[PDB]
Amino acid sequence: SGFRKMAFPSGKVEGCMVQVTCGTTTLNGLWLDDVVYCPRHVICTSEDMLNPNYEDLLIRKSNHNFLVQAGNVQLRVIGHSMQNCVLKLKVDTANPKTPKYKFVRIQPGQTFSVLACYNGSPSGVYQCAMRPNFTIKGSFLNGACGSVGFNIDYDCVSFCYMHHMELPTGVHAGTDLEGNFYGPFVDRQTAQAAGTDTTITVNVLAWLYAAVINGDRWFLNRFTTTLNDFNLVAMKYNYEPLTQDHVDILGPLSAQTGIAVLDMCASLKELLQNGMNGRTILGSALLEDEFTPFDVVRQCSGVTF
Amino acid sequence: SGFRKMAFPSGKVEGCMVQVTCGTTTLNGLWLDDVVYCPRHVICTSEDMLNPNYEDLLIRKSNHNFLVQAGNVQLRVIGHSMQNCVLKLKVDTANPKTPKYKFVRIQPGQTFSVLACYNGSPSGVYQCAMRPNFTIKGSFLNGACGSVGFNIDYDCVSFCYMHHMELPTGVHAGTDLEGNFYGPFVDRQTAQAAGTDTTITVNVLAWLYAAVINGDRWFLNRFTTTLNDFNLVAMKYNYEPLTQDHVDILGPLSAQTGIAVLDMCASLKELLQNGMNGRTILGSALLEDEFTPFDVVRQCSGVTF
Ligand SMILES: *C(=N)[C@H](C[C@@H]1CCNC1=O)NC(=O)[C@@H]1[C@@H]2[C@H](CN1C(=O)[C@@H](NC(=O)C(F)(F)F)C(C)(C)C)C2(C)C
Ligand SMILES: *C(=N)[C@H](C[C@@H]1CCNC1=O)NC(=O)[C@@H]1[C@@H]2[C@H](CN1C(=O)[C@@H](NC(=O)C(F)(F)F)C(C)(C)C)C2(C)C
Ligand SMILES: [Cl-]
Repeated sequence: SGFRKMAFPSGKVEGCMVQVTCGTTTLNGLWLDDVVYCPRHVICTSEDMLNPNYEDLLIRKSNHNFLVQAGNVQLRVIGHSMQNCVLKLKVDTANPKTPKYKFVRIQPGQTFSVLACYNGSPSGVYQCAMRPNFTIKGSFLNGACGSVGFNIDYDCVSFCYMHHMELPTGVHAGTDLEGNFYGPFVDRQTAQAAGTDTTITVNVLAWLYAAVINGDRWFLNRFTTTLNDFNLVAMKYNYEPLTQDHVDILGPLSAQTGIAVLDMCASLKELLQNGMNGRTILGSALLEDEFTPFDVVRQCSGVTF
Repeated sequence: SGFRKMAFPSGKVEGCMVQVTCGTTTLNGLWLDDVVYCPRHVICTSEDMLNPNYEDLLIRKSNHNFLVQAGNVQLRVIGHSMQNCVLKLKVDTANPKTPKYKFVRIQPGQTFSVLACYNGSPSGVYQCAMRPNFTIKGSFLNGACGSVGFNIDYDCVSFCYMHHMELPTGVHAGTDLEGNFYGPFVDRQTAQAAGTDTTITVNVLAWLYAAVINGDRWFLNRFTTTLNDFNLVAMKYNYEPLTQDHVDILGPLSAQTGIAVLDMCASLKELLQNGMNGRTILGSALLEDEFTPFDVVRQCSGVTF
């Protein structure tokens, strides 16, 4: 029993982290086979980053201008291209610790682990949701850029995030590993704000199922609702619409606990209308939306890698 | 910016995890050099665990009775002893992935990362506090026993916890790596409950400093208090006494923010007496006590391993 915010084990990703230095800018890179992927703004100075021309700054760099270090071993760059907002540095050495991997673009609502790195050295690991406004609620200092987010499925690491920047209110924005931003953000230092966020309804339901499984049951009411009736009340409290795909994805938790998704919807509608009256669920005084149905099943049925 | 529950990177510990099978019982072991450490109740059946005689059950085991697997490689046991509640199995192979390590017994109030493992395979990593009642608030299913808790200091893994059991209310109990229980718990299936818990005052203060650093400042009042006056109000809300050692440990955060520890004490006393009036701190509607002063500095100043 017990329910925790739980990251994937980071060992497979730790063996891929390197330091990339260009001019005086240092940040993190991801070394897979004979390629190092990092944020393209490594080729900028302070001045540059207000409104940089990246294609221009890159024309003017040799292979030798990029210093890539894995521990106190220097990798020799033998090639450099740009793909959207990501730099690819071909190196003379294939990373012998390359795991089985894929590059994935996740949807809003999906969780992943961040390995927070400084100078190519891992600082910590924590779990994050891609918010509907295409931000994450991370913990990143100066030098954290090139830190990656990932999922693990048995042996395969799916990389879905690379860290680029911090927005007002200390939320974070970044790219897939093909260098395309999540959301409408750009890699320059200008006025950018997140759209207002919404609550990921399917994740709150997944969390309510985790509470039931762990014996926290006080909020269960004796009522049902229609999907339509639920989605009208959800809308007022800035909750995402719940789709039929969402209902089908909650099937396993529903079948495990014997509570129909629309019965849990009735329970959530009451918590939204009446609040929690100073009571907690799984130790929390707020409804939690950063656990997916898959994360609840993992943790509550003990899936390993 | 941002403040997250953040685990240590688990790679160094992942390379030490093995599966231990004795009879039909399987659980996790920690393989360091040529020794595998696991919970001694691996030598029990269901029946045994109500009131087992461990010295007796062990007399009757050969080296060959212990099946130790690291992936799909079997390690040959060549020696077996018991140290308190932990089994030591000498094996024929030194673990080539053994990190620099120490065995440490932590004090109540201290945090660590748990690597939750099933069948010798890592499931997830999360951060935990040793509670004043000598429990942790973990997430452990059947087969999680032998899962370890650790801290990392640059290159050195300090192992401080091995998981043994779950107590009523789904809190967890275990040993140091010398096999001595934290708290008054025993490794048998009987009536055992945790003492009532208390709030780790020094950790709540560390967290309030993290809030200030992240720009969450609404709860700062214009008042000071005496240590004596603070500890009287703390006592009513089931908060630990704050000692002078606690004040000295908070010095760095105090000097960084320019708020005297006794000024933050005045701010916490007001939150305890008046509550939060429906406001949040670092996203939380409850005061958090599972970040140490060291954890706050790590995260807010970017320490790596
Ligand atoms: C890479 N190491 C940093 C990581 C940042 C620094 C503070 N915390 C983080 O997560 N990335 C940057 O410094 C990027 C970089 C230029 C500006 N920048 C920002 O994150 C800035 N943000 C913005 O300009 C805004 F508002 F658009 F989000 C900053 C003001 C420094 C927080 C580039 C190329 C985007
Ligand atoms: C080892 N894999 C398990 C881990 C447990 C199982 C459920 N979640 C966990 O964290 N350890 C045990 O099964 C230990 C084991 C016998 C009983 N046990 C317990 O944790 C039991 N607890 C207690 O008897 C009590 F109340 F004292 F805590 C159980 C009722 C199964 C939860 C031994 C040797 C202690
Ligand atoms: Cl909360």
